[PDB]
Amino acid sequence: SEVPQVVSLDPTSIPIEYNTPIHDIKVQVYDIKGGCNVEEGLTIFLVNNPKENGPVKISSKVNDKQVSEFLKDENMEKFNVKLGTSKHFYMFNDNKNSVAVGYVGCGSVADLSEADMKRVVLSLVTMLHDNKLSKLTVVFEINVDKNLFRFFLETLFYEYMTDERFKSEYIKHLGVYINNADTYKEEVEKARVYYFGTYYASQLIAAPSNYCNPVSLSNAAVELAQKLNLEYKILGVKELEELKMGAYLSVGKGSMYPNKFIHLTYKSKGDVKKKIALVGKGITFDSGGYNLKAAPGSMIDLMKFDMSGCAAVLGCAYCVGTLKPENVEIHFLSAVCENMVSKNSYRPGDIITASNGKTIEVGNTDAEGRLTLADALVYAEKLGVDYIVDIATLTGAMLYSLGTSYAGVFGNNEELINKILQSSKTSNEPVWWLPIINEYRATLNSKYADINQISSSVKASSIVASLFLKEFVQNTAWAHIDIAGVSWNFKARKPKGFGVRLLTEFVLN
Amino acid sequence: SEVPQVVSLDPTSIPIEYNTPIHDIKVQVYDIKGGCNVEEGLTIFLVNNPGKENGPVKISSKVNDKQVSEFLKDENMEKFNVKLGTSKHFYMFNDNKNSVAVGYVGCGSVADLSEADMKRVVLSLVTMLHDNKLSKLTVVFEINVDKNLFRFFLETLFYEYMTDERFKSTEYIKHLGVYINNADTYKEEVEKARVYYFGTYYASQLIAAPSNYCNPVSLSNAAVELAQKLNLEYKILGVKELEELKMGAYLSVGKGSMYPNKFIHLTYKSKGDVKKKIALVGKGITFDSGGYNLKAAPGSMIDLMKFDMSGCAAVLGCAYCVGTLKPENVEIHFLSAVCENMVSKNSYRPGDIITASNGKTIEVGNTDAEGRLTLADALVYAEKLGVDYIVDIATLTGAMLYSLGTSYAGVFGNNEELINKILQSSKTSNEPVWWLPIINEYRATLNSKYADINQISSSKASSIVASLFLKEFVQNTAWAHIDIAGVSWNFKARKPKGFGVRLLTEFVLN
Amino acid sequence: SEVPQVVSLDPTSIPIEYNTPIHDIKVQVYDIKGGCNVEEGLTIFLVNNPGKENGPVKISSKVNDKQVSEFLKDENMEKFNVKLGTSKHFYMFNDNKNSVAVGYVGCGSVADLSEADMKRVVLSLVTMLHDNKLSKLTVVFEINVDKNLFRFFLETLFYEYMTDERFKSTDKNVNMEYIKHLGVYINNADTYKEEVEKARVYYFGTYYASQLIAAPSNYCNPVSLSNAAVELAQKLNLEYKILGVKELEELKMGAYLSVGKGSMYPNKFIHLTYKSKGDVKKKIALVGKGITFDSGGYNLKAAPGSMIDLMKFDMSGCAAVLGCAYCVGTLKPENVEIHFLSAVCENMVSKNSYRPGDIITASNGKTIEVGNTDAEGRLTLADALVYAEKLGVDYIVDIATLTGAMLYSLGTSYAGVFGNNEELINKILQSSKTSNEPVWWLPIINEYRATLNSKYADINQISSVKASSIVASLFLKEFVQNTAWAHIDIAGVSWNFKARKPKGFGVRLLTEFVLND
Ligand SMILES: CC(C)C[C@@H](C(=O)N[C@H](C(=O)O)c1ccccc1)[C@H](O)C(=O)NO
Ligand SMILES: [Zn+2]
Ligand SMILES: [Zn+2]
Ligand SMILES: [Zn+2]
Ligand SMILES: [Zn+2]
Ligand SMILES: [Zn+2]
Ligand SMILES: [Zn+2]
Repeated sequence: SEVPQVVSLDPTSIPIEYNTPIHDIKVQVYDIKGGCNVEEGLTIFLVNNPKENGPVKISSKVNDKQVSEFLKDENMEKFNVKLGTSKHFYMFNDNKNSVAVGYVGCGSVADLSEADMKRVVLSLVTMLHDNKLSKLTVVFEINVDKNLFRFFLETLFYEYMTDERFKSEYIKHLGVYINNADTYKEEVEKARVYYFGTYYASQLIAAPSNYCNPVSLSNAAVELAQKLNLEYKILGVKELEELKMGAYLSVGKGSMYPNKFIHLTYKSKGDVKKKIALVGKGITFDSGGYNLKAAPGSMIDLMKFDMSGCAAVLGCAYCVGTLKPENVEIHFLSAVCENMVSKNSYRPGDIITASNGKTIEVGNTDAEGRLTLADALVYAEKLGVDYIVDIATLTGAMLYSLGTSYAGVFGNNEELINKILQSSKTSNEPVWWLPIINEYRATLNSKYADINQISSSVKASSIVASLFLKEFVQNTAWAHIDIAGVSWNFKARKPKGFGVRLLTEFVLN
Repeated sequence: SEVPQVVSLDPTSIPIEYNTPIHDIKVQVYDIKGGCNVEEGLTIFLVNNPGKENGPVKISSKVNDKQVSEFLKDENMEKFNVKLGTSKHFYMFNDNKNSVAVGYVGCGSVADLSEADMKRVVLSLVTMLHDNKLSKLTVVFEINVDKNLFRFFLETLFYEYMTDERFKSTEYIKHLGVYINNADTYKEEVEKARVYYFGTYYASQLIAAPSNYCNPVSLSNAAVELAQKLNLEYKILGVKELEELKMGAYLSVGKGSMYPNKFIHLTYKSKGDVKKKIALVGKGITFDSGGYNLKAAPGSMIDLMKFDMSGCAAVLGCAYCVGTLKPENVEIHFLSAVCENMVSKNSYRPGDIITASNGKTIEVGNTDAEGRLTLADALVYAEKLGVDYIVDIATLTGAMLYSLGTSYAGVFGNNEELINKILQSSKTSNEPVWWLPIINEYRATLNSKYADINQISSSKASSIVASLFLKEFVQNTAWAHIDIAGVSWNFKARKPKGFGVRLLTEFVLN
Repeated sequence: SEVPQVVSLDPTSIPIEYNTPIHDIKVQVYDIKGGCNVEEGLTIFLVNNPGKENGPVKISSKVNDKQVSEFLKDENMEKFNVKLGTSKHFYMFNDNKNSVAVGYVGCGSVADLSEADMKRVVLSLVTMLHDNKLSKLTVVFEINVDKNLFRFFLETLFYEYMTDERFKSTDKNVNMEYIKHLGVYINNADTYKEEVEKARVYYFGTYYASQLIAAPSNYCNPVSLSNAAVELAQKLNLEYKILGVKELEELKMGAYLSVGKGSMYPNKFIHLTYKSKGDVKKKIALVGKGITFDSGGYNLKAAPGSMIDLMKFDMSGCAAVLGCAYCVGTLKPENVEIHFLSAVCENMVSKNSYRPGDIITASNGKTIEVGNTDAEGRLTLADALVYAEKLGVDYIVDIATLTGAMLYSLGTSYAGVFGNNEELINKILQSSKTSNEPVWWLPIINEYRATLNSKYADINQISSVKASSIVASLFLKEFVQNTAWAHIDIAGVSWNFKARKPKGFGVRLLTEFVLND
């Protein structure tokens, strides 16, 4: 619980913003039928043109003569609907009050993807960050379903919010005009919850490794559990030794921060008809160990993000703990540690023993995630659960295979895999199914240990890692989500909080 | 048609073996319900034991010989186990008092065998064939296989048994017996397998041929020769017709070569009425040096890059199978933009803007991404034919080794139905393929400042970005792209797989 | 003159846009003391707030419209701040009940705008011009600018506003609509009026240079580049001469000829000349590196970071020289004779290429040991400098994308200048100040000269002292015997990586140099 320090100026906790300006925003949703009022603030129309880079056309009654003249076809024709393009103007309305009116181009395709919507939102966020507004009103002259509408709000809330914890005028009202308004009203408060779960997770990821270490991360986890009335249990070195979790403990041998195993539990006050375990990779810093990240491209300044899985899980815990779904018992697990170089570090070639008795030959100390997850997976299966889903920034190959938008899912069960893809669809956190190819299993056959940590090959590293993990689930439906490529937003230089909404939709639906 | 030379010792054709020792093998299939006869040669029993770890081998099959039956009694066989890949050889005398040889191959613990360890089963069998000067091989199936897997057994047996000695200078069986239950249903698979094998081995021959032998002219010559031995309409476009067709992307790639570009266009048409028109496109880079983006990086594998025409080989390999089996109600076009990517005073340069045959201007960012340039023009041509399906197959991106590896190929496309047909074809051909996404969000990375489009991204999903490129040259036709860069070469055996041939033939047949 | 081809689809000339939409813009400058008329298009105020960091916006120019004046009152305007780069659009009706567009661009709180600051200001202006279909732009200067800062505003505005579509076919922009009129309100307008057409000229010289650079190497080759230059000389009535290979052979330019040996394109030496109608008090030779593509040769650019796709850029010096030729040929300065020189070739990999280790002989007799074929620029420049000095000139200034080390030394904004004469260098610095193309003076360190001592040849091409920009300047110095000479290394500043396009760097610098003596 007490965070060790090297000098007195070393941080002993992660700063967390719980009450964000987003929570102060009153959201009202109206149906476009009946006309739009353009009293105060900034009003943005979401317009497309099914053709490409075509002219903007507003087709919604505006209960204001002055702003209608502005929105006349001849004047709006100036402007085009290219995805992400926007223009906003300041003017006097009938009350000659100063109002701002504009649009965001939504391309030429009727059905907007999650990527398209983000681009729509970022442009919207760009106008909000340069204006001293009181109210933002968005008019939907495009087609979006209930899930995409919620995705819109979530993304708006998340991108609008700015993290100033390590640094030394937000809108107070949000208006929305849409067709089946009464059907969309319920998605508003769900978005507000999903946003913070993601933003909460983001905060942990963005937290530098001197702030976010195994001790402070587990401490932060306990505090969240306490605020939500979740049962919690933190395993220390002595208990981990008694549980024989040698793989997980080996990775952390070289750290000044003691290993901390995070175990939260949500249990429903009804009948329990589904037990789910969520496992997140919690490497507070990945130096690579003795296989130090020194090669051109390793991105070592990166590696505080190696606990993104843990963040997604804790972020998920917030959402579930807030929404309190029925008929479920959920375990939020993370084997948290730090992978460092020391006199005490574990070595390449070392043979270590996991909690299920299997000996593992370490071939690369930078492949630390599968070791911590292995012992985490054994712990999970002993709980007697229906599904085990782990989420991890495991392999960089994901950047070459799937890139920065879609995460990969691996598994031993097609039904479980299918539930994750559906959750990807309704949460709009894109996931693609990748195969666990049994032919590669032999490359993990060690000469001295029961199994290799790695293949001698760089061929199919994400798949080989899934084969490894597969060895630590005996008789349980299990899935593995590799978020190494999608976790960090390189363009915006911040986390995405990837996985929080995905996992929440999985538990709820 | 005439291959240019630098010295008089430069080869002017690819040596091709059409009649292989496999074709000389008389194959007979009998039903197990009648007993197995021995007498001659080597007889191998394929045995498993479902539900035991490495259980004892037990023969299940009446042997029409009293004392090879006594030899095969369980007390004698309990010794031995069915561990996958395990094999033993037996010497004994039959009823007549003559010397016979018998043995077995273990098929593991799983009732339903692999696609991969059927390969190991076959590989184990071939071990028995290489160190032996046998005249007859007999295989008894005491495992259960469906119609597709049996054909696959023969194909793999044929392919692995065969040895390529075309480039060497300074004992094959003549009969194959198969004992299997519902033999009468399986007999139809025998000649289909032999056809599928050679189409694959034919592709293998073209792929294995070094680049001084296999160049744009000689490969195109070989394609013409194939069209003639089959009876397909054929036409080869040289530099002059290609200029008239304005195929600037394809022509740029070959500018630095001593070998003129040759576009291969074979056609199979059924005498029936035609309900499906299909264009099959293969990447045909006879050698990929990388150009001015020279392969000087450590993982470049500059020595194996004769393999960069695997797509073309798969397409031509398919052409053999289709041309022999003569399917109904279908019209097939075999297309390949064949050229060589070299470094020269005449070679295309990084930064260059070139114009494709559909009018789109392209900024070349990397000369080693040459395949998509040739395929783009090949794809424009394909759509001009007015077909229902366009499928290209290519060793396009090295990233496939990192994504799917050396066993599974990746398939991309603009049409889910076509993707599923490729997928089904993967199951029945047993050439494993996995569906990968075309992520439209990465399309913006191909937006060039001066040309219509970039050839490459700056940025890493190179396989996905390359597919995004290709999609731009198919406007309104169902199209799929198979990236076999990772699976084309069998690194362990130091030989090609001829991957894609059987997949494409099963694709057109269904 | 005839460009050789590999296939018939190979381009045989560089496409050049001469009549640009910028030239079609009628520009008027009015005095602010008379008030601003707003009544079409978009009207933009360049605003400041001296001493208030992100301070409030306040318009201070009489607006000859009651409705627009009321809109622009301080009470309405304070909601906005003057943050440098900030911009806003306003919609309103004027007294004649017509809809007009008005806005502002923040010019910060610092009285004196830098060259970097002014560009940022302009960039924000062009954004308002893009994606909007305006017919008129009116710009109001509520800041203080001298004439060459004012001129810099128009040049940069013109340059950034213009979009190059020579190589688009199926993706030309559907919405490219240029304004037809440009209005400017400024104090003491009669003093600034002279800068307008000077800006237009400075703009095109720069854009012409940008066009040559942006043109890919299959379009822009040694032959096609010399041809456009000749066509350029003809349109300006300049004396011109292009040297082919065996004229170069019998001027014995072995270094220059070596670089092009591996190319399918013959070497072409550009020699354009401007002579004043009057008596000549200054003779100047301008020498530009003209490598239409730098592959590196047998020292191939294969290392991570070599940026081989960008190397069609290697003739930026040459382009800067021709862009200057345009400006000089148009403005017709007095008492001056200018030689515009460029030894053009392409550095390629071939059986005919020159090799590392080769000893070659320059036109002044000095033998050179080649240590790196990617150090080709100094070889072509060596012979060009000898040619230049034989012209009997007073100042020789060469401009070249010579060393990537400039990225490590000065970065992407400032070019480096080397020289053998302080008077010339300062003139370069003075022209840099008035052209607003930033240049910094770097030393030629003689102690490093010994690293060029070859065992067999008279001199080494390169060092074995990783201070490469200085070593290269030491090399170049060896081919100038008794003439004031300066060397401007633009390897770091020529290409705009963010905007993914050329800068046309050097044109305004070189022209201001010629104009001010
Ligand atoms: C340049 C294209 C990407 C193709 C190229 C290739 O993949 N080169 C690279 C390499 O071998 O290091 C590489 C591999 C994986 C990921 C990125 C880059 C392959 O040689 C080819 O010629 N394909 O047509
Ligand atoms: Zn690691
Ligand atoms: Zn890690
Ligand atoms: Zn290549
Ligand atoms: Zn290739
Ligand atoms: Zn060079
Ligand atoms: Zn150069």
